Amino acid sequence: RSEKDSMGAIDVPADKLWGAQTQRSLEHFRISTEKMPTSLIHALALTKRAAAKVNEDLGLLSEEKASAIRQAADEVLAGQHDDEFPLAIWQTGSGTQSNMNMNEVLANRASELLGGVRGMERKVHPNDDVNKSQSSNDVFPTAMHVAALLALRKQLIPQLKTLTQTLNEKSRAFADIVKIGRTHLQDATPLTLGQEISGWVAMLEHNLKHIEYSLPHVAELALGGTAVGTGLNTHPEYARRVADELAVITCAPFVTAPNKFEALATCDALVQAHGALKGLAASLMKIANDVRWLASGPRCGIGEISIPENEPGSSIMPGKVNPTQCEALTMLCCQVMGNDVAINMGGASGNFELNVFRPMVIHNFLQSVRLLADGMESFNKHCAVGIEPNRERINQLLNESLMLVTALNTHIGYDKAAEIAKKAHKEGLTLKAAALALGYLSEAEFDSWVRPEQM
Amino acid sequence: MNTVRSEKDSMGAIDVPADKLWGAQTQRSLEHFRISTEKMPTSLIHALALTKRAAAKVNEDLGLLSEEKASAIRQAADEVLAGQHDDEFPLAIWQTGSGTQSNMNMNEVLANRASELLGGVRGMERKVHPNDDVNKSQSSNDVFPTAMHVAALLALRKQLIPQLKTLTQTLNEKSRAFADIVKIGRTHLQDATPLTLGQEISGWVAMLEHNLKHIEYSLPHVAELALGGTAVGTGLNTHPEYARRVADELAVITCAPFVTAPNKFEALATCDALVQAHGALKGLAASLMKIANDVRWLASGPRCGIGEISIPENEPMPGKVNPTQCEALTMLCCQVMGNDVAINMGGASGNFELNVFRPMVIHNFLQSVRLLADGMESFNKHCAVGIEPNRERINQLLNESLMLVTALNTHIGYDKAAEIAKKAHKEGLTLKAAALALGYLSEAEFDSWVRPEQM
Amino acid sequence: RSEKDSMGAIDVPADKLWGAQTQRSLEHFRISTEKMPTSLIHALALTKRAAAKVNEDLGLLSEEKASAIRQAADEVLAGQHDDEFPLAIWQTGSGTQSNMNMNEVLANRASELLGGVRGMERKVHPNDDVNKSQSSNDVFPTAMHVAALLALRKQLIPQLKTLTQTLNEKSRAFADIVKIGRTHLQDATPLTLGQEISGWVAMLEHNLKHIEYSLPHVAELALGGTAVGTGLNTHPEYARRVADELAVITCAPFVTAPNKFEALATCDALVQAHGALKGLAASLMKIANDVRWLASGPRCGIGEISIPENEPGSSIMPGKVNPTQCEALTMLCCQVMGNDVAINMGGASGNFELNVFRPMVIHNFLQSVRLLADGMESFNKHCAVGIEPNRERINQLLNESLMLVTALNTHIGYDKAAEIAKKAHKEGLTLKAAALALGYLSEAEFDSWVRPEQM
Amino acid sequence: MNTVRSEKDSMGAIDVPADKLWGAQTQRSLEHFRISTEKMPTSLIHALALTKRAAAKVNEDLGLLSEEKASAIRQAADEVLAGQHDDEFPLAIWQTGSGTQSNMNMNEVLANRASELLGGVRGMERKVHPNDDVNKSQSSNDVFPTAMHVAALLALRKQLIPQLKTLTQTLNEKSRAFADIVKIGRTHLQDATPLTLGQEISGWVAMLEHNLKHIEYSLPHVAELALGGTAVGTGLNTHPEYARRVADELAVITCAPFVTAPNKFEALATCDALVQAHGALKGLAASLMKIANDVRWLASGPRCGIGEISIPENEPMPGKVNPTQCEALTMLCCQVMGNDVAINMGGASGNFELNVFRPMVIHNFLQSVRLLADGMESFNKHCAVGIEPNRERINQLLNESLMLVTALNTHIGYDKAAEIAKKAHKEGLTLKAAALALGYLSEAEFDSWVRPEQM
Ligand SMILES: O=C(O)c1cc(C(=O)O)c(C(=O)O)cc1C(=O)O
Ligand SMILES: O=C(O)c1cc(C(=O)O)c(C(=O)O)cc1C(=O)O
Ligand SMILES: O=C(O)c1cc(C(=O)O)c(C(=O)O)cc1C(=O)O
Ligand SMILES: O=C(O)c1cc(C(=O)O)c(C(=O)O)cc1C(=O)O
Repeated sequence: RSEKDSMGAIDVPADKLWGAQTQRSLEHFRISTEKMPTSLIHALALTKRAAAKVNEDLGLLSEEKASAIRQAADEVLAGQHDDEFPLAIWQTGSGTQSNMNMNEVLANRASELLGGVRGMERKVHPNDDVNKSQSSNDVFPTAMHVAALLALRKQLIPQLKTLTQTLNEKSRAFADIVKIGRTHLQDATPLTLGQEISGWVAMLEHNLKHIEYSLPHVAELALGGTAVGTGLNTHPEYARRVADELAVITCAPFVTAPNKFEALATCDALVQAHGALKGLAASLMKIANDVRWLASGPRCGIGEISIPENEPGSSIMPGKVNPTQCEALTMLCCQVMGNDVAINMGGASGNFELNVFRPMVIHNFLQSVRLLADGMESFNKHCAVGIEPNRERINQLLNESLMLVTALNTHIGYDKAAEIAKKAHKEGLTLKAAALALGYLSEAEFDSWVRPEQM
Repeated sequence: MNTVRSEKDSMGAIDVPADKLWGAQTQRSLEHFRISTEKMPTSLIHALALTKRAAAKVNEDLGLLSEEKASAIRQAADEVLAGQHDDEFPLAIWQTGSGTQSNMNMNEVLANRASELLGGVRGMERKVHPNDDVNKSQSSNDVFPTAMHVAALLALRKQLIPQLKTLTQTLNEKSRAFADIVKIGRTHLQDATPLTLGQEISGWVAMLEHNLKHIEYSLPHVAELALGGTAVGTGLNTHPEYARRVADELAVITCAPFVTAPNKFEALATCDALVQAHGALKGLAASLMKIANDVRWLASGPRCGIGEISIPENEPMPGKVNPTQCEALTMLCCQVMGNDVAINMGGASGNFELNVFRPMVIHNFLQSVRLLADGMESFNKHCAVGIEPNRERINQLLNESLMLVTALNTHIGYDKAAEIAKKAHKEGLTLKAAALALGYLSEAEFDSWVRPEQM
Repeated sequence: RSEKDSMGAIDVPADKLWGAQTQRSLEHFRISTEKMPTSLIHALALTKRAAAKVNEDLGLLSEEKASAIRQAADEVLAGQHDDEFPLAIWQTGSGTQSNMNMNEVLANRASELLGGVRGMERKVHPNDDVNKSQSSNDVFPTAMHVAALLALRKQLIPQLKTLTQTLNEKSRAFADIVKIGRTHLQDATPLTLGQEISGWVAMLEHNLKHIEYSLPHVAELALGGTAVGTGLNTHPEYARRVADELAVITCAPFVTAPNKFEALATCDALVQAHGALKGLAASLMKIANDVRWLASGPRCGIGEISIPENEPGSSIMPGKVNPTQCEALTMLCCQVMGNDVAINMGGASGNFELNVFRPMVIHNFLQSVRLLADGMESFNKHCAVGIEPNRERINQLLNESLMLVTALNTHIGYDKAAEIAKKAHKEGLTLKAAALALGYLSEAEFDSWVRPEQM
Repeated sequence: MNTVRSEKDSMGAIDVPADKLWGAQTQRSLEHFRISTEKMPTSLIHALALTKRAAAKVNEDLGLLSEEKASAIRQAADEVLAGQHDDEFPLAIWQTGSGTQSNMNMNEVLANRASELLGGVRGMERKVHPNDDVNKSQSSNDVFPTAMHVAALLALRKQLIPQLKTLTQTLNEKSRAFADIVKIGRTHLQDATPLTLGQEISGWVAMLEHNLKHIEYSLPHVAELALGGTAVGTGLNTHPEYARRVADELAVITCAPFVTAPNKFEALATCDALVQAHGALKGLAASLMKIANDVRWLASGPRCGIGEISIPENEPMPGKVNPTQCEALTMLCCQVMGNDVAINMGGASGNFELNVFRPMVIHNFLQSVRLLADGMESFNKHCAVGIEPNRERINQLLNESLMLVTALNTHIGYDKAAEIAKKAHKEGLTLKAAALALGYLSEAEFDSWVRPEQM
């Protein structure tokens, strides 16, 4: 088919709904393989849908066109036009290409929906109709916040709660299992496995509130700011109304940004929101490491806990259960850390009225959310729910450490108690064996004094 | 002073300069960790002293310390706080990851000094003891983390925040003052639709206001103190009311809302509160970077740049005024960005019951606070308060741009307006010149029609 | 179809060539959307091909099977089986899943090629045949280096040279155009546009040698190290031979790693090689920024150069040419910076005999190469080749700056010359206008003294 | 000293402490940039002095400076180098991005001191002048970059490299010593096939050897000096032989292969050489992090960890030996990682003819060199030289593992061997116990067949 724009005409694949501007970009921005993610495409479609409704309400668009555009939008949301967005993330910094991609796809489809044809003889026009009362400048940032807030609310937060609930049950289930504490990787005083796990729980609980604190700023929308933030060429009620419409159809508390200049010139809300995410990544990294070290073995590591074997193993090598879910989680955590740096440089690089590092910022942000959400779900289902204590190993280690000598101090002078600890350590004996051989006490009184369950 | 004093510890005797208040352990660390030049920050030292001062008071209250010994330790700490012993802490940041060595440094200095205060002498025949008295009811494991938060919270509340509010106020005043000044907008570095200088500056204001909220949201997690958790978090070897009492004392003497950490395992095993708080700081750094850049580009020139504004020339090519304050600010913003990565790595590396990357983490965190607070204070007083518009240059730019043709649309139609824009662009003429050459309107009409103030 | 392994049987989609282990992973590692990139799949196929050949040579594999496997491998290289590798990057840290994915696909296809069927009744066995004399431990790292070295040699380096050649021609073409230099964004002494561009050229030339210095370490292969690096269960000549085979079929100087322990336990070669890449990213970022700032305008920026308008523009807004290729390049540069951090954390996180952060490291590495290579190509073709000087603007600015007063010093006292500079600056006049009004000289002698083309 | 001295510059007169050698400009910077506590590194100060010393000699050689004045400046610099004026440089790192203020600091100190050396007095009636004499034939723009490379190259060659070679030698000796000690391998933290301790350590050796080469490859770019490029790189206002001559002088007095930069525009506009050199350093940091971690995990215990090796206990829970040197090393490795990001951001931010992020960049670079050099020196002398194997623990681990069953295959077949492994694993028995319980072999046969030394 032959589609055209100001620069003239250009042939586009007949079976496609996109136009000339999308085709040119497809030839000018052939960089790597990353394209806009589905969540962003949906957010962009939702933004066009709400814009169509409000424009209709203000009498700027005919009902016939308004409804057709919204219908084409719903088809995108339904997953009917995934193959219609071939543009790379590495395009113009404002995301203008992707805005045009949606305008053309929506206009062409909306034409067909009105008994028309796709292309040059279309009834609905991409710029004049679909992009009415908008600008690439304020539409893309809006799409970014819609996608981000929805991903955080719908995917990340629920998965975070679920994982916490599981670990919380585990904490309670193992509340009485006393184990040897470790600081600097060295044997220290005892604590219960339940207490150790409760530490992971509190970490996740704290992260949740931190992530929630970032939502309000992300809920602010640029729509209405127009080209530079002044709102020139828009109805005074447009910005507030469109924010309302979007809130209504997504069930999220979106609001119009109090300052459009800040909304257009920066990616601050995302730079901040992502800070909470890298915070979550550091916490998960620690939890994952504890799990895999505690399950290390089966014979030459710590082996205090056991996790489910998900992958098939060698017949001649029973016991080697690699903590794959832990390896997948730690890897994605490193990724979030890196994504943060990319976002920071982009967020700090805005100039004057517009920050033009947007596609890259949203690409990294959405990926982090995806990684963290799916990562917690997988870790939860394929590992966390199955954490079980190797009670024997736990006790063996507890009764093998010299750390329990403390209980004896209250019943025998610091030096005498420490005296048996020196012998046990030196001779390679256990505290009891050394205590009995040194004749400092009897088995009966020893056992009654060294009460690990009493801290 | 060449004269030494023989001090001793569990490992034996070692020589310490006679004129110094530290002991055996501090001397060993000093000789074992000769790494680089970074030592503990003055703020951290003072926080450690405040912690010991509070621990003493409460130990006295619980009758664990003799009133005389307690008051002595308390008085010695106050001298540290008054800046009388800044030279008594020579340990490098690069020491044991728990900060144990610096805890001992404070214990030894406080003991040797309290001894003298009790009519005693410093050294191995001191009246007050480092471990038995000064470190009573505490652990290196829970003391350092506590000092970290005390220092962090106070620096944020007393240094960072006040400076942020001040810069914000200044920019807000500038915003109101230049509200009527219309200038050319710039998107993608290209000329764009007009906006007032006041509106552009209001964007910086909103950025700073948003940053304040984010910083405020990170405070309650930092206010949580680990004191009471002892070695592994269980609180073994501590009076049940200690944690709460010591946290209350701290709150009282600092006037900061400190509270004991609900979960001590999370407090000892991680630096999560700081990883998250620093996330807000790197956010402020990204915003500051953008503001500083806008300021220097807008003041670039004097003849071959943008030159829309003028900034105070603070140092000794006639009109060549380098934006030095802007250069210091952008440089420190990059530092905060790198500091975030160092903090993230340390935060994600906790193992079991204790995170041993603490000195490095607090070192980077407190540096970022100093950099941001002082940077904003400097930028504000040496640049921000004196920003002035170059009204003539601004107006010259507006009248030379092709972006004002939009005002002609309603009078002569879009087609003729676009023709004028094209002519002016192709022939290197101003909009008025092109309009007149074509004869589409009179100069009087142009002057009455194109009013940039109605953008 | 029903495929099975040690854990039992599992149904796999009939029209697919993968087996049970791939199907289980597909259900256990449902994280995000990133899969192994084509270049890595090819490298893995090439590794299996070379392994099959050598195994045949050493008499470990029958000619019938050896040749069939190599044939199945060539089909993968031919792009016939892209849809056969559905595994996510976020899998087991050693890349075992992906190794099994290739073994199963290759075994199944190799069976069909031998008149057999795919599945349980296959003639060629994934583990026993395709993975003969190998381990997931030494195969994945080998695939990583093959993919990395080939991407650097075949894609990155050629694009780097091409871009340099173009800029080099430009430097030469503009060798005589004198322009105003800028330091701190302020007007400074003059230099030619050719000189400024030659700076970009030297930057690229230096980067090339830096990238070349990293190749030798990347050329070292782990194959032969087997499970822990000892080479247990392998023929002594295996490692060297397979390295040779791989060198032969790829035409790259691959060699067997001198130390297999270093090869297995770390990702050091990549951490180092990537360091050169982030170095290249910082250089490109600077070059891209200079281009877009120099082309800023058309009327209110610098506008010293003009670049090609690739995207269609508004009829009523001629002149607004957004530097899109520059925006795409700067965005991907920020990405490489972030990718480096992720790679660093992964490369630093190895434990004992094996680094298990591999899939994430190679994912980031290959993406950086792709971004940089395609980024330079696009920047070159759609921008660099079209850089043209706006000679008029350049001269206007040159004859408008006060910087030329220096030429007068040699003909008139420092103070007198500076005297006219003060007037020009203060009155807003040009150096000549001020010089003539101040009566310090005549137009003739002025023009003969102020020779900008003589530096 | 309360007494002041009146010094003056183009901006006027200002009071300087009478007891100090600096001047008016240094005093203004001191009062305008009160930011944080970081000042120029001693190494950088000395490099700046070396640069001025060389500039003087060559200026004398070209008859641009009077022999008397030249020798005086030269003698004053030597005092700085001898450490006699460390207190004369109070300027913060956070100053003008070109490092102009610190250049002036050295000019003023050198002038005031050279004056006295000529029988003159310091102050506004000095015999030697800061700008006219000490800064002769130079520019702040080309002097600071030069000082940066002098400092960088010397620190790498005299501090970093020697320490690296020393640690490598030590580890190599340990490798040869423990060559016969067979231990259990670990992949994914799980027990794996055996390897000798010497082989595991040889991996650390090869890592360090590879790092040395990478570091060496980055040196020639750092050896390139910008001196001669002047303000914008053209070399305007300089004797044609200056650049080469001054570079030769520097080379002679330092014995380092310094050479003038072939392209001065690349030298002034970027910090590329340092961005690249630091890339090799972050690589060494990742390797060191892995080695330090291996060491601390391998020494973990004494009863509930791995405990395969023992390290020197350097400071004053009997056998509880914290791996403090390991903790300092890992902490500083995270610092180098963050420093790389700060350096990258500054390196990527050059604008036109000059990069004004220099102080921050050199600050981070020299800190990384200090950290790595001192860290390796400390780790080597306080840990590495004393690493000893716990032969009994090692052997206990081997005999308790299921990984040795492989040796039975050739004698009793794979099926029976796997059965023994399964039995032992399910019932918590050693391989010998399971083998004997089944009656598949005699204890004598087990002892003769399973020889871990033949792994
Ligand atoms: O990226 C573009 O080319 C662009 C697109 C639009 C739009 O979609 O309408 C607008 C606008 O009219 O607001 C402005 C710009 C711009 O350059 O700033
Ligand atoms: O670094 C130390 O050596 C240390 C010191 C103390 C202390 O404060 O005395 C304690 C404690 O009893 O809480 C714990 C440790 C430890 O190693 O975990
Ligand atoms: O990841 C695995 O499950 C794995 C796979 C293989 C293999 O492909 O053969 C081997 C090997 O025999 O070398 C070892 C391991 C391991 O755990 O280290
Ligand atoms: O920072 C400065 O003020 C400065 C100082 C000098 C100098 O060394 O005197 C020069 C020079 O002539 O090379 C350039 C500059 C500049 O602003 O670009």
